[PDB]
Amino acid sequence: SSYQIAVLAGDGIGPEVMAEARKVLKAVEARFGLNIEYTEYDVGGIAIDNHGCPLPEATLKGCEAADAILFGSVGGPKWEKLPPNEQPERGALLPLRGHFELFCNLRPAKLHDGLEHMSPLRSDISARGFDVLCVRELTGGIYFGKPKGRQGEGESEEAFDTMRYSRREISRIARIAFEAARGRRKKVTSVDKANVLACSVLWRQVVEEVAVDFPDVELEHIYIDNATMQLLRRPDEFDVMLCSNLFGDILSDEIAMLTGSMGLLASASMNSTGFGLFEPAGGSAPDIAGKGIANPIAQILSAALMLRHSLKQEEAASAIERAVTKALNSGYLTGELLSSDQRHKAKTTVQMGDFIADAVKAGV
Amino acid sequence: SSYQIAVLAGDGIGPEVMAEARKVLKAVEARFGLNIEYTEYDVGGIAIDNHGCPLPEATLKGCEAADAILFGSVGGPKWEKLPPNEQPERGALLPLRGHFELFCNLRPAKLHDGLEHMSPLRSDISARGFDVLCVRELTGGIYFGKPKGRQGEGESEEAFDTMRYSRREISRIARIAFEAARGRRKKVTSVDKANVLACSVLWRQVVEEVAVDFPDVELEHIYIDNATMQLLRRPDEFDVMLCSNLFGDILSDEIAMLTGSMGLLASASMNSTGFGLFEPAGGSAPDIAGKGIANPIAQILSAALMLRHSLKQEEAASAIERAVTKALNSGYLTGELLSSDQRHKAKTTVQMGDFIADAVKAGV
Ligand SMILES: CC(C)[C@H](C(=O)O)[C@@H](O)C(=O)O
Ligand SMILES: CC(C)[C@H](C(=O)O)[C@@H](O)C(=O)O
Ligand SMILES: [Mg+2]
Ligand SMILES: [Mg+2]
Repeated sequence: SSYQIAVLAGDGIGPEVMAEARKVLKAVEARFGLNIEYTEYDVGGIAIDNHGCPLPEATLKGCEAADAILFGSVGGPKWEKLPPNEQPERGALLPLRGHFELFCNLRPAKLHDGLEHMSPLRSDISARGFDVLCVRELTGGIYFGKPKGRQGEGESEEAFDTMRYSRREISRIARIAFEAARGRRKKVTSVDKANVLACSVLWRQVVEEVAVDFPDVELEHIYIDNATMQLLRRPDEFDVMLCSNLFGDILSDEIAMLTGSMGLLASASMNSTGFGLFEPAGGSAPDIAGKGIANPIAQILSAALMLRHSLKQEEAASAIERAVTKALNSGYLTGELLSSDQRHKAKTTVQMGDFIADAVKAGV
Repeated sequence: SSYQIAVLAGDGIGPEVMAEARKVLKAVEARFGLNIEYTEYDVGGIAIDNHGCPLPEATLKGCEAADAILFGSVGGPKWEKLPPNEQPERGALLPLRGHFELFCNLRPAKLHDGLEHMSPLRSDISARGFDVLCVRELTGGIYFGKPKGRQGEGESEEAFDTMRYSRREISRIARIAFEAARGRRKKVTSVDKANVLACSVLWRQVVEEVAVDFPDVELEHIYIDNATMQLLRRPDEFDVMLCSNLFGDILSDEIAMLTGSMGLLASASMNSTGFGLFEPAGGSAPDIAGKGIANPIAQILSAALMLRHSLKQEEAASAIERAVTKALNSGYLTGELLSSDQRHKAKTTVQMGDFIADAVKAGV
């Protein structure tokens, strides 16, 4: 029957881009006869202002009652001076990921046709193009390991975090990465620091174990330091990157920046039962909120991922995805996607969402 | 009296580039009337072949008897299939750094005049140039924290590593970074993951404490994921990056790759008494060993750093550095520094070292 979405738009540009994603979703809902109901909940900075913490109990409960979380972006200068355990980004995201066992983080990143010049890559390298999916383990590793904290005082005061992974944790995220590569260019690059870390040694070992179920998929391993170098020089040679929590954090950001168009990039954080959290790869960008300049595509595509992965509405997802393609090849680009020559052709946040929603309605 | 250097050339191109560094050192020794004696010791792959382990007791002892270690590069496909605790790179480097308390790792990286086109950066970004020194803590953090290892079996088997830092450890590496920035463009960017890690929270706090002694130096903090993005887009805006062990590992490699000329990059790993290990930033590059194509500059400049930091021979260090500059502006470039148009002008490893040594002798 009726799917239920918890909408957690957050701070900065979160609400202005979410409006567009909802618009585009309305068009898909009409097209494909989907019954989806949405409820908005405060999260992040806005929840601190309205409820005193970044993840109110009522927001968490709302997410428990939902089929998926359509998440915008959290954080801003207003809350930057809070203590770490009170700050809105970590305080929204990590407890959500932990509470819903969102172990799989998917961050697809491609260099889009006609947007090479925005890539910080040398032109010959951007011309080759790339499509790299980062598959990052999201509920384990050093993010959530214990013990975590500090002891002592003065010069001998120490703080500590424990990177821990079990075989089961590694194998479930590896399987996602292999399955994904099977649908793509059949290569998994597993990123670790096996020359230094015991966690990484187990990582590498278990990824090799999972590989036996995927004779069709090429496995290679790379150190995270070396990986930062290779993505810069030859990102065309990667297909799926499979990473631990901290290493995928790092690499997914690098890869996103290499596109030159982070406003296009969405992500999915999924548990094993199909519930997930779908959010743009980029931040709350408070510098631009309320001006109608923010690119809503990453939010719109977060809604497409939501449809695909949580709602099992692949047609609807793909329709959104095609409508975004159509915008990008029909002169509907926000200002950050354009060179200075061309920046006067910039579309506003509402123009973009209107275009995209209209493309969905028109049968793209 | 006579300085004593332990020379640990290692594997792959290590020995062919070390020969040049020794050549250039001989010229400096003659110029500045330095009395330096050197003894070669096996390390890495060659030590596994000759002694059964990557860091023989006699090599470690040789290093104990020395004023500094002039280190080449370790590792190669021959040893790649060994267990992690037997492999030559980690097995040479980490016990050296730990045994000599080499807490400070310095990796200067600049985009050289006339070599912008080799940078994987977009041309307008490479044209702006950059000079970024990574100051990385080298003896602490997750590299050496305990507990480290694994427990259990089967799906519930777990491995673990503990990221730990005390105030004392953070403050000593922070001081290096501030002192270095005071000599440069007066900015320290401290890189952490304070939104997630307790270790990072202490990092950030203590770096802010150290800052009070440096009113002249601008401090800013950045998350390691965000840092990977910003170095790509605007590396001209960084001066000194100050990083924990794992975060500096990652970032220093990224920054080195952004130069496009890793064969030029040297590094210094120093304890608080002035003993250190000086090594190129790039690996053993077995693909090219024995062919006389390897760029010896990074090794030559490792010898310059050795002179400066361990031997207190600043004039000699700078002479080497000027002789390398002279090579690079006098058409003495190895093939990897040249575009395909120009690659037939490539100099061999010996030609480069002969040039550089001759420039030192000639009074550059
Ligand atoms: C905000 C922070 C806790 C988070 C993370 O580290 O996972 C963010 O960088 C991310 O990539 O979603
Ligand atoms: C070989 C490895 C243990 C080492 C490190 O991780 O420190 C290397 O990557 C480095 O940058 O010197
Ligand atoms: Mg991140
Ligand atoms: Mg490294």
